[PDB]
This record gives sequence, C-alpha cells and structure tokens, in this order.
Amino acid sequence: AKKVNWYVSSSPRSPEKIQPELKVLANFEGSYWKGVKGYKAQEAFAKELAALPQFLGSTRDRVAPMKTYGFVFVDEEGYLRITEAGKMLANNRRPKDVFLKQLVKWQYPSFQHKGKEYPEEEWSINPLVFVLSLLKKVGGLSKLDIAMFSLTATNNNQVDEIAEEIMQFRNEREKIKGQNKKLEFTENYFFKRFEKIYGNVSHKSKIETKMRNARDVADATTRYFRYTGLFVARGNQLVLNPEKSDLIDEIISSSKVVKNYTRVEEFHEYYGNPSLPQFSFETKEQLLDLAHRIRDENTRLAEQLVEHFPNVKVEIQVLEDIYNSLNKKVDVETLKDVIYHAKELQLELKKKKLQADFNDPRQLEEVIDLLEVYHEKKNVIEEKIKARFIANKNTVFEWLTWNGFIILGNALEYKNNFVIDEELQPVTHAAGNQPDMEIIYEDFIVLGEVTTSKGATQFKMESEPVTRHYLNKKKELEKQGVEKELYSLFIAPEINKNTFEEFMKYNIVQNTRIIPLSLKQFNMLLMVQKKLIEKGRRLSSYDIKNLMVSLYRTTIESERKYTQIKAGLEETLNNWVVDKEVRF
Repeated sequence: AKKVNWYVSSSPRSPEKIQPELKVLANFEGSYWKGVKGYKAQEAFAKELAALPQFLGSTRDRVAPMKTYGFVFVDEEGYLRITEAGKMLANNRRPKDVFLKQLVKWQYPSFQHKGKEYPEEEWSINPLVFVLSLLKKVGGLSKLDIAMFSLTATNNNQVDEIAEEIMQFRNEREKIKGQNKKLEFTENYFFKRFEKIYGNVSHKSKIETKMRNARDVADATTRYFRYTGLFVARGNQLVLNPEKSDLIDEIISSSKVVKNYTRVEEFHEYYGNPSLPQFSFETKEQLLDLAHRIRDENTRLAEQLVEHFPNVKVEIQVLEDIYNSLNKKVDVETLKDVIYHAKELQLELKKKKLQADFNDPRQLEEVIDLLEVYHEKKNVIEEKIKARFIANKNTVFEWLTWNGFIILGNALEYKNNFVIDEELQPVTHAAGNQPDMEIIYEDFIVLGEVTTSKGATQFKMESEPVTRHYLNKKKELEKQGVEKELYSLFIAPEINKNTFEEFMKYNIVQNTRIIPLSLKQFNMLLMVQKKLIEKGRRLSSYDIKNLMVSLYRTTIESERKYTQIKAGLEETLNNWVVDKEVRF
C-alpha cells in the first residue's frame, strides 16, 4: 500500500491560489469536520468556495494541500482548526515568507503522511530541502528532471545517489545524437525507471499515467518552490537563488524530520507555527541590519537609474513610506514587515532597471527575436520555448509582451498580472478575471491583453474576457476617482476578424477603447524604439499616449467595414512611425 513518491498537488498548481481558498476555509473554523457528522460543513464550504470571483478568477482534494502545508488540521474531537501559519496566510501577511517556512518544515513522514503507507524505514525527507541539496550537486533541474528523479526520492540521505544517477543520465543522453533521438532516450529511460518503481513482477498505459501525473506534479513543485524566493529559473532550469546563499546553507544545516508526528496537536504546535524555524538573523538587532542592508541595495539601484529613468521616483517614495514605520515602532514584527515590503519594492526597482538594460541593442533585440518565434509553426514555438523557459509558451508570450512595454519606457508601473519569480522570470499565467498586465502611465493606463490563440477559438477565448476586463477596470477607476483614460492593447500573432469586429463594436457602442495590434505591428513599435536609441533618442510618454489616442480615434471614426478599419489602423500606425523619422 506504500506510496513511493511525494508530491506538490496541482490543486491548485500555483501557490498564490491557496490564499483565497484558505480565507474561505477559515470561516469554518470550529465546524465539525470528521466523518459523517462532518458532512454539512464540508458541504457548505465546497459551496461558498464555488462562489468566488475565482469563478471569473474534489473537495478534500481541495483541502488536502492546506493540510499538507500545515495551514489547517482536524483536532481529535473532530473540529476544523486553523494553525497560526494558516491565519497569517488567510490575512495575507508576508505570504511568501509563510510559504518559505512551511515548505522548509514540510516533511515525510508527517501527521498527514504516516503509518502503513509511509514507514520510517523508507521515509525520512524534507522535500524542499532535499531539492536544495540536490541543486547544490547538479546545478539545475528542469520540470522533467524533477518528475523523473526527485519526486520518487523518499529519504534525505538519497541526495548523492540521486545526483549521481542524474549526472549519469545527462552523460548518456549526451551520447544520443539527434534532438528527437534524445527525446526518445529520455522518454524511454523515464518509462523504464517508473517501471521498476511502480513495476514489480495494459501495463504500458498504466505507467504512462504515472509519468504524466509526475510531470503535472513537477510543474506545481517548481512554481511553489520559486514562490519562496529560495529558487529561481535560469532558462528551463530550477536553480538556487544566488542572493540567498547563506539562508539556504542555514536551512540545510538546521532542517530535521521531527519524530513526534503521529499526534495531531503536538505536531501542529510545531508545524503550524510560522515563526519556526527561527533563523539566526531574526533578532531585533539583526533584522535592523537586514532592513538597512536592503535599504542600501534599493538606494543604489534607484540612484543608478534616476537621472536617465526618472520614473524610478515612484519606488523611491514608496521606499520612504515603508521605512517610515520604524519612526514609530522598532520591534521584530514591524521589522519583518519592512523587510518583506522592501524586497517587494526591490523587485519593482529591477523592473525599471530593465529599461537601462535595454539600452544595449542586443538585449532589446533578444526580446524582439523571441517575439518573432511566435510567427513560427506550433511545434517550433513549443520547442524553442521549452529550451529557454520553465513556463509554457502562453505565459512566456505574456512575459515577452510585458518586456515589450518596458522597452517602450515611461510607465509609472509595469504591473504584470502573471506571476514572476525573484529574477523576474515567468511562473504562472494571469487569472481569467485579469488582463495579462496593466501598464500605468502618468495620465493614461494600458491593459495588455495577449494570446497565441487563433480563429474561432480566439473569439471564444478572448472576446468576452477582454471587454469584461476593460469595463471592470473603467468602473473601478471611476470608483477611485482616478481620471486617466483607459486603453486595452490586444496583441496576437494573427488577429481573428470576428474578434476584431467585436472589439470595434464595443468601442463605438459601449465606449471602450480596445486597440487590436498584430504581433507584427507590436514588434514594429519595438523596432522603432531600438532605432531611436541607436540615435541618442527614445519614445516619450507623450509619444505612447499619442499612438494609443490615434489608433483609438481610428477605431471609432473609420468607415465601418472590417477591411476599412483594419486599413485605417495600418495608416494611423504608419503615420506615427514615419513621424519618428527612423529606418523603419
């Protein structure tokens, strides 16, 4: 009956989705939750959950991950309880830190995973710390390496042996010539490995389910671990975050599989405590030093940017607002919040640092050429993307278009709604109830709405969400009294006619300002900025506003036939390009 793998559940597959599910479950604290007498509570939870804008945005499978990560448990009288770590996550306090400390203590066996299926003879592992130690030996792991090698590790001591087996696998794959030959080798090695492991002696199709489940789990694994900040992506590989060298060493040194797991209460008194483990620097004195160190990092970043990129003035002010808390209170809790917020803000500063990086024509052209990959056939897109990113090609297209906006410059905020990690690499697609990004300028806002969909499916996929996103934002800006005009820029490699006409109808009838631009037109903008930078010049905030206003006016003034509006947009775009007096 013994399980032979650990897992990060795909329910949900990215970590940030736990928090709204947990905040709902917290409402059922103190409900009877065990066996049959537990029915009406689990009933009513499952239901109030369905109600979320995580509808815009099966039921013990929903809660098991919350149990596994030590957010909730059932006490011996049978009632649902929320741990201190669950409470903190439900209130949305320092959530990445909460994940960090929970996933560090995560162990097998555990109250959730003990007894027959998890014997101590085979089982003794902290999955996250195991992958940290494995990365110290093999350098990086793709999603496929994790599925193949890491998930079936059951004991912390197995690090070196599994590292050696991976290095042997890479050395043997290296000998296979031909990229699809290398794929087979891999796929057959994967088959044969899971065959042993689940395979004592339609058999073939049974282990292929194991394989496919493992790949699913390995995706979730990389997104959860990247959340903690301990790991980042470098290409298609999960790697250690270079900025957390010391913490990773301290975590590795102090990690343990505690023996007192069989009793719910005692176990959760340790496991549900989001202060544990206590790191060496978490004293008032050393948190002050950590807060000040981060303050200097951020000031250096801002000071290096501020003359040529004065839009960093946004972060410099937020940074002051954050550190102003210590004029009022200096205790461990206030310092933790300052540190958390300042790291968040460091990530905002790194987005604006990309504007500087893109002064290098080869860095700007890297983003153009990756966007151009999306004009290629589907098999080529999947291949070129797989070799350069963890995230799927859809999430990567959001991330490339977003870097597109950063190249154009001038925004107050480049608000990606897809999740990025601590090195700004893409993780998870924007939620169904958000546009892919929201680019906020001084006096206008653009919602970037992107897709690699085509034809009828694009229409089905995009027509309603894009107009809904635009109208919800416009209502929300009116609510807040923000008086900036709102545009959505809709980008696809091939804009479907029916999708286009539907946005045209919405602009003229429902007063939206949705502008459809082909990937080809969007890359012309980037080419234009590249040529301006060659000549010591760059687009101003005015120039971007003027394009959006111009193209918008064409959508509502043009003669109504599709070919007429579409020709009008090319002309409006061509006028704006000519005016910049470039090569093209």
